[PDB]
Amino acid sequence: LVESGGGLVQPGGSLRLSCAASGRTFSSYSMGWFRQAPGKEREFVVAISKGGYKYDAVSLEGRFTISRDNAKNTVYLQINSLRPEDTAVYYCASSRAYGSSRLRLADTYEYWGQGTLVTVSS
Repeated sequence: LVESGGGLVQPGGSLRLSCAASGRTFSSYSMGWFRQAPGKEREFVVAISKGGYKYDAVSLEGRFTISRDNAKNTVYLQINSLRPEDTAVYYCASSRAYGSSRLRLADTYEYWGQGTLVTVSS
């Protein structure tokens, strides 16, 4: 898995990240985004099931949405209304698990990318 799109962005703007997977088995995985902000433990961000259904983090205020394009082996994270506290390394992960509350847990996932840094600053 390879995440892309990180950079320096102004508060209030939006940013789209993507993650591309190798191989032929992309459609067989649910995909989840997590982040590691400086000085914090890993946080679940948002996930998408094999069928395309969104699973939101229990406290991230709806600002993070997700889509997948199976023909391109790619999943997308859209962050709206960026805040300084969104500064973090963002990771995407794959799991064979079906859509359920387990998609909000890191241990459910089998493969992880190397991450992409998002910095939000005025």
